[PDB]
Amino acid sequence: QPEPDMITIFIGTWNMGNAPPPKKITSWFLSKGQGKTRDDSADYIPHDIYVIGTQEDPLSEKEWLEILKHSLQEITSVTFKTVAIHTLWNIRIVVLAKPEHENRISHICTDNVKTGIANTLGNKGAVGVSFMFNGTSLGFVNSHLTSGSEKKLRRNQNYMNILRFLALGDKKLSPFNITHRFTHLFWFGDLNYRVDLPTWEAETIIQKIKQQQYADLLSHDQLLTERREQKVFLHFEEEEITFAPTYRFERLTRDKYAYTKQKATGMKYNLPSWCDRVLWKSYPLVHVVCQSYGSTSDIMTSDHSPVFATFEAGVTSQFVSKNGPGTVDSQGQIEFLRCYATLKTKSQTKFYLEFHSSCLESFVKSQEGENEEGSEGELVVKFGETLPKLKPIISDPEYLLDQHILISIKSSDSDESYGEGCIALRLEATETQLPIYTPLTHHGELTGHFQGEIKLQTSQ
Ligand SMILES: Cc1cc(N2CCNCC2)nc(C)n1
Ligand SMILES: Cc1cc(N2CCNCC2)nc(C)n1
Repeated sequence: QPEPDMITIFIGTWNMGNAPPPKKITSWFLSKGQGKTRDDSADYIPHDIYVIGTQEDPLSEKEWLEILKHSLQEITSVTFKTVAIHTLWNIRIVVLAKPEHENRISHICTDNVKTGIANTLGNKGAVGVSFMFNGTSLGFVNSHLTSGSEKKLRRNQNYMNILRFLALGDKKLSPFNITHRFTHLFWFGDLNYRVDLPTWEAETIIQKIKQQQYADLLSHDQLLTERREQKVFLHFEEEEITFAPTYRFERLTRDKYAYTKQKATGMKYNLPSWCDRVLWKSYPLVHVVCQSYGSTSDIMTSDHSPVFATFEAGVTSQFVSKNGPGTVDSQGQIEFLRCYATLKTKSQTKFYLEFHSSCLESFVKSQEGENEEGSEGELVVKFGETLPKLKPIISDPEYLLDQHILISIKSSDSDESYGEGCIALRLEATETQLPIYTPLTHHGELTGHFQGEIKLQTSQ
């Protein structure tokens, strides 16, 4: 029974509007409706992992699990196993997987973050799940961010609190937040970003939706514009949106957008918006391909339509050699040449690096770099040829070329990370000096760059 090198992952996000679902929700898991939809010929083919995010979910975990498992069984004839379920208030995440994966999935972790203070603490935040799938780490975040067209900045703040404080994945990766801890990270939910057009244009927007002319609406989508200006979700991907706005509908039909201000909305307009989103971030040069991104047309119990996205995701096998795990493989080494970090910091402390990777027995601390002034004001930290030679646990190229090195640049004074990034070992050549590069972030914001050269020695 061979270990897979690809799996498919279903991501669902649905704000249920505090209403029980209708009796049939199979269209969601089949990626049928509007947008980038799944071919009919695939309907019986189960995804490897289904990750369901709900917001305003009125069901118990038991009630929702029963509905999900019965849905998937009807579609696939497979009885899925529950990997994890985690609920904060009415925000929920469920992970289901094919039974054949039960002994491929380990290190299952759940957490939540509550966003806001006093007034704004009580119903918004995020839940998440992480685990290993063979040699691949997977993380999943379902967030319900602050609502309202005039709160895009609050949403961006909610994003940064969630990526800082959600404690998923390997805690030995202490300098790294969730945006670096996983081979593949999927972040979805009712992100609540709106189409920022004047209230007076509501009927014009509705017209555009009826014509399936989304271009002039998406050009005003706050998540697309905030992402373009690097205010949120830096280094994440989103598939092109080709489905109608998923909010705000009159219930029991999809024929009407309910946008006008009401006491029940706090006298706020809800112009048709793409509130419900799926984004991802995978390590460099790992296979990840979005195969669907759309909304259902036939599930109408909520003022939101469910969103689906499916992905091909590259996975690696749990590698065993005669040497590693449990020793090094003398035949393997990673060398860094002519490396320098460029930092946006106004601080003058010395900096050192940490290299973290599953291909190492434990992380490696460098010597301090040499600070110089860059020509445009920047701090440049030069490492020269001073960086430690990394000793991977396995030298086999089939293993080593699939690995990644996380880099943190830390202050000598405070041991606080000023920047985090990631370097793929999927090189064009071994035993060859080759350029490497990663942006550096801290709390998910750009703080600099790391670049230089690598020379990778494998047993071939
Ligand atoms: C909690 C956790 C740990 C972990 N690792 C990788 C295997 N060895 C132990 C450390 N990986 C993930 C995704 N989560
Ligand atoms: C034009 C553009 C590109 C981008 N990328 C691309 C490669 N990795 C993820 C980040 N993100 C945005 C918001 N805009």
